[PDB]
Amino acid sequence: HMSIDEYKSQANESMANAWRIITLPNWTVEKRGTVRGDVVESRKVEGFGKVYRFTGVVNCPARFLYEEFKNNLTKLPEWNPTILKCEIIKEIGDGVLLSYQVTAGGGRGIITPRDFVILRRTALLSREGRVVDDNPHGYISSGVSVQVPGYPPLKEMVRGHNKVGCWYLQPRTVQTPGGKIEDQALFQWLMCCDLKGKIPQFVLDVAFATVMLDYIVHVRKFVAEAKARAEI
Repeated sequence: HMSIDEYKSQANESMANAWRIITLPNWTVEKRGTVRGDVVESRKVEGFGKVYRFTGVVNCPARFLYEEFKNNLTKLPEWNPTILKCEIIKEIGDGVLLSYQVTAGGGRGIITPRDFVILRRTALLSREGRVVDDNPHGYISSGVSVQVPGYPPLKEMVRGHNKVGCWYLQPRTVQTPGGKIEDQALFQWLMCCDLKGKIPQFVLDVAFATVMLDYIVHVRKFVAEAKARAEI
């Protein structure tokens, strides 16, 4: 039964944790994607255990992806087949909200369908991770699992635990092979899921990398559709 100070405090702490972790040095390569520079990396973080990070380029402005992810969270099932449901429980100000989601199982059948109760904070950040009003170095949306009365674990579904995650977007402007000057986004996603298995870290690591690579396909299709329809 948390107060709004307590929710905001946890969201702020979670956002700072995800920003701190996503910008750590010295990651290990788990798996590379099809497209040059797409990668899933891991490392050990004290307090959290093994964290995964995706890094790839998305051919749209960082703002466009920020606004979609931030404002259009309930529409995630519409272009992402892995999200079966997305409901906003409560928006509590300063970019903080509570959400409910049901995720599909991984393509390996290692990660089963599960549901989530997530506390989020979306913000514009500076390069040293301070919240700014404009001219962002990067855009963040952090997630941590919490308990909300009215959203108990279902007997029919595993209640997943997000210990820390985020997606993080950094604007780029590139020169195409044609010589056009075009905005692109460096896209990073942090994942650190408290899985109830005794599954080898061996197999967890492949299953997690696969999920991460599988997601970026759907992000790119969403972007390419959006460019076909002249929206960017």
